[PDB]
Order: sequence, then C-alpha cells, then structure tokens
Amino acid sequence: NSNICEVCNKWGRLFCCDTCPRSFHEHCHIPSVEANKNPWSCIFCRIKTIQERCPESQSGHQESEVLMRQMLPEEQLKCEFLLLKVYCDSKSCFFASEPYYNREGSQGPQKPMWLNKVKTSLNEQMYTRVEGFVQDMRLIFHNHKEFYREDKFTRLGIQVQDIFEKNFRNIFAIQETS
Ligand SMILES: [Zn+2]
Ligand SMILES: [Zn+2]
Ligand SMILES: [Zn+2]
Repeated sequence: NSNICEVCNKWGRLFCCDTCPRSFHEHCHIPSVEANKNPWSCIFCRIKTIQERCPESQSGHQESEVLMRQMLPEEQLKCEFLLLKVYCDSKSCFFASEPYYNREGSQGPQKPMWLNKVKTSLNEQMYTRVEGFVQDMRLIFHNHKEFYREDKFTRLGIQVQDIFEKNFRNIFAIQETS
C-alpha cells in the first residue's frame, strides 16, 4: 500500500484498499471510508469492476442522454468518483468551502456553490438525475468566472473546470469528437 493519501497526497491516518495499492484518509475517500468491511475495495476498484462486468459501457455516449440518467447506484458511484477526481487536484482547495463575495466592482452570484456542498448533497441523495450533479459542478466554475472578471485569478476556475470536464468525458464514456 501507498504511504500517502491518493487524494490530498499527505500522510496521516490512512485506510488501505485490499484490492489495489491506494490509501485514503477517512473523509478524502468518497463515500467516507466504511467502518468495517473486510476486505475493503476503494472507489477506483469499484469503478473498474463496473467496466469489467459490462465492457460495452465504454462505447461512446451522448452527453444529453448521460445527463438524463437517474441516479441509480452505478450512476451515484460514478458521480462520487468524478467529484473525487476534482478533489485530487490541489487547486480544488479554492472551491472546497463556502465562499464569500466582497470585491470592488463585482456582485456575488445569485446561487453560491462549492465542492463540500456538492459532497453533502451526494451523500444525502439529493440528486435524482446525473444532470443535478453536473449542473452544480459547472455552477461552481461559472460563478467564479463571473465574479473575478478580468482578474487573472479567473484562470483557476478554467483550470479546475478542465479537470472536471476531462474526467466527466472519461468516466461516463462520452463519444469522442473533433
Ligand atoms: Zn487525504
Ligand atoms: Zn482500490
Ligand atoms: Zn453486459
């Protein structure tokens, strides 16, 4: 097993996966690491098993059809994983916790959004469709672009959104296009 958390790259109280060499802090893993369960398989292993059980799940999909899927167990798991992939980028720190807005020449967004709020929403099963989750995720970056305007800090929103969008396309096997 690794000696650092796969998500935040720090040592600490880690839980180790029984089917691969990754380790996690308790609340870095999504869902939070389960109390008992021996053996324990992490989210990366569980996502890999889904593909192995149904190889055709990797054939290309249209984004519009993906978004309308109901949040059944396997879609729930894929959203958890995609959220996890965002938290794996160190730049996610800027978007994790509840923001505030007081900048000369800007007004705060009508609907603030942050990664820990989306984490809670998934945990409490508040999204009925994939679209719910993806809308909130995109809203995080949109709110950041609009607020920071021409400050170069707007780029952080672009950069973390690109991580989100690449992972979305990979996890949900969106049809490759030019
Ligand atoms: Zn961690
Ligand atoms: Zn694993
Ligand atoms: Zn099959």
